[PDB]
Amino acid sequence: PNYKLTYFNMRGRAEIIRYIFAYLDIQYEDHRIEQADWPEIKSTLPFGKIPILEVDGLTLHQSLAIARYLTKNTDLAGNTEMEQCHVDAIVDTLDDFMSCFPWAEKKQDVKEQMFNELLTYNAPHLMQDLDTYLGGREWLIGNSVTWADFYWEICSTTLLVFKPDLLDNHPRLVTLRKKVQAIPAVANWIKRRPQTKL
Amino acid sequence: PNYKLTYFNMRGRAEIIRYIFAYLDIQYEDHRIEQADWPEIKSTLPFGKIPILEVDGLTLHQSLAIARYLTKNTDLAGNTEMEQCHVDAIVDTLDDFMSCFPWAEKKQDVKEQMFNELLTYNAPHLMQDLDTYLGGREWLIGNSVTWADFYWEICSTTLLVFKPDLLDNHPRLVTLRKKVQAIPAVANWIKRRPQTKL
Ligand SMILES: N[C@@H](CCC(=O)N[C@@H](CS)C(=O)NCC(=O)O)C(=O)O
Ligand SMILES: N[C@@H](CCC(=O)N[C@@H](CS)C(=O)NCC(=O)O)C(=O)O
Ligand SMILES: c1ccc(-c2ncc(-c3cc[nH]n3)s2)cc1
Ligand SMILES: [Mg+2]
Repeated sequence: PNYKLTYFNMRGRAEIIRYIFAYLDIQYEDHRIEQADWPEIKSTLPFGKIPILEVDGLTLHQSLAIARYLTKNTDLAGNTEMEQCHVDAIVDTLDDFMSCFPWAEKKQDVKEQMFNELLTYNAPHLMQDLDTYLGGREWLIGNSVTWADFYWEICSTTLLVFKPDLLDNHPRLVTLRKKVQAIPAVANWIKRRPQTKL
Repeated sequence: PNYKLTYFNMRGRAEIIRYIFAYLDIQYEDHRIEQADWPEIKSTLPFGKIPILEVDGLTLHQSLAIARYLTKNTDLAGNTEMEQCHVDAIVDTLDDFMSCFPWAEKKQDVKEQMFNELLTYNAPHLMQDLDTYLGGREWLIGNSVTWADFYWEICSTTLLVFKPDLLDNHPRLVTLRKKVQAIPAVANWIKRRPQTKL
C-alpha cells in the first residue's frame, strides 16, 4: 500500500499520523507544502482541509480518523473494547482543547490575547484532569502504550512551546512524555524530523 | 450491560448515542439533569463534561468516543476499516463545525450575530461539500446506513432550527435526513423522545 501524507511543514495535526507510521515501521511520502501552494490543492479536496492521506489512490481526511484507521488491529489500539473507548475519549479531550486555539488568526494582537487566555486560564485545568486520570499508572490507557499517549506527548510539546512552566507541578505527566519520547521508533523520528516551531 | 446515559434535557451531544441505542435495540437509562443537579455530578466526573455513559458502574466520556464504542462490530460502524475511517472522518467534520457555534454565549446580540455569520458563510460551504460527497448515492458511506448518516440528520436538525432554509438548495441532503428519519427504530425514537429546542 502506497502512502502519501500531505500537510503543512509543521508537526501540527499531521504529527500523530507521522508517529504512528514510525512506530509500525511503515514507509510513506511525507509531503509538506508551502502556503503558496495550498489554495490550489484545497480547491480539489472533498473537504478542503489538511492533513489528508492518500492510500492507493483514495484520499482520506481528518487527522484522528486517519490515526484511528492506521492503529486499528495494532498494539497502539486499546487492548479491550472499553480501552479503545478511553483511547478515543482522551484523544478527543486533548483535541477539543487544541482546537480552541485560533491557529489561523491573522490579527496578531487578537491571536496573542486568545492564546494567552487559553494557556493561562484553561490549560492548567486540563493538566490537572489528565494528571488525576493517569494517577500512578504507566500509560494513560491500560498496561501498554496506545496512540493516546502519542497524542498526549504531541499536544503537550506544542503547548510547552508557548508555556514552558505548564508541567512544573505535574512530574507524572513529564514522566509520561519522556516514556513516549524513549520508545525507539519515536525517539528516531524525533531526532530526524524537520525542526519546526509548531 | 446496564447502561446509564447522563446529559441535559436536550438532544445536543447525547442524541447520537440515543439513536445508536434505539437502532441497535439496546436498553439503557436515559437520565437527564437540570442545572441544579449539575455542580454535584460535575465534581464526580474526571473531565467535568457531559454526556457520560456508565456501563456496569464504569464511567465513559466524550460523545463520539461512546457512539463509536457502541457501534463496534455492527454494520452501523462501516463495513470495512476504510469505510470506518470515512465514517469517522464525516463525523469529526460535522462535529468540528458544530463546535464553532457559541452555544454558551450570554450576550444575546453577539450570539445572534455569530450564528448568522456561521449560517451565512460557513454552513453553505460545508453543505456544498457534504452534498457533492454524498452524490446521488443512497448513504454517506458504503451500501448501508452508518452512524455518520445519523450524525448528519442530528446536526442538520439542530442547524435547521436557526436557518430553516439551509437545505432549500440541497434536495439530496434533505432526502438523506428523510431516509434516516424513516428507519423504524429511529422513527419510533424521534416520536418518543422529549421535545426540546436543541
Ligand atoms: N479536525 C481537522 C482539522 C483540519 C484542519 O482545520 N487543518 C488546518 C491546518 S491545521 C487547515 O486545513 N487549514 C487550512 C485551511 O483551512 O484552508 C483534522 O484534525 O484534520
Ligand atoms: N467534545 C465533547 C464535548 C462535551 C461538552 O462540552 N459537554 C458540554 C455540554 S453540551 C458541557 O459539559 N458543558 C458545560 C460545562 O462544561 O460545564 C463531547 O462531545 O462529549
Ligand atoms: C493538536 C496538535 C496540534 C495542533 C496544531 N498545531 C499547529 C496548527 C496550525 C498552525 C497554523 N495552522 N494550523 S494546528 C492541533 C491539534
Ligand atoms: Mg473532535
